[PDB]
Amino acid sequence: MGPSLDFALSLLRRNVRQVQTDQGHFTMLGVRDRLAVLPRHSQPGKTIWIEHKLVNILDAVELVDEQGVNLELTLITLDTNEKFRDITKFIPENISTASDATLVINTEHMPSMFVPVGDVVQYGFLNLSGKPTHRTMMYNFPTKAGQCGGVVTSVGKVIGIHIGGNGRQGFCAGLKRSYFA
Ligand SMILES: */C(=C/C(=O)OCC)[C@H](C[C@@H]1CCNC1=O)NC(=O)[C@H](Cc1ccccc1)NC(C)=O
Repeated sequence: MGPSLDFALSLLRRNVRQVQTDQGHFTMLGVRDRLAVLPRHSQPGKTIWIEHKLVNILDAVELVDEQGVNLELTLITLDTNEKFRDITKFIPENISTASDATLVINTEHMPSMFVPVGDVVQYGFLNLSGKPTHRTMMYNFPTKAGQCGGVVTSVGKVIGIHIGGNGRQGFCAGLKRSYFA
């Protein structure tokens, strides 16, 4: 097997989890230790269902920028025996665009699902459900309900979390390493 599939499959096995909140099914990325990230609108409460188990959330932090604006990312600290494989070195120091990217989804409804969203480009401000969110990126792929939380990836780098869409173009919250320091 080749390198790009190896990485995505490995990411799946060790870092990308099937979850459900009161808002339904999402894909969750475990970044390191007990720290994972979910899209903000998933609204994790005190517990979250992670694959086969309800897990207690010790702390949740919804990220905003310096101009108070939403970023559509919640950092969660889990009460779990598991440390996540630390993949913060695969996350760029600053939000980065990419080419021939792949969106990696993992929910009970869409398990181990690979979506070739193609080139990923800067995008900026986005309106999702009359909520405005900064630091955003775009792929011209018609993304779908249930794909939120899905992991935007290319060339062994981890660059975004799917948050939103319109029938023609899908959009992610860009990742940067400082969020997980
Ligand atoms: C992912 C969440 C989901 O399945 O929720 C069920 C409603 C979707 C995926 C996107 C949108 C539709 N097609 C796609 O590929 N995202 C959203 O529903 C997203 C939710 C949201 C709310 C508030 C702030 C940011 C994002 N909203 C939109 C309009 O996409």
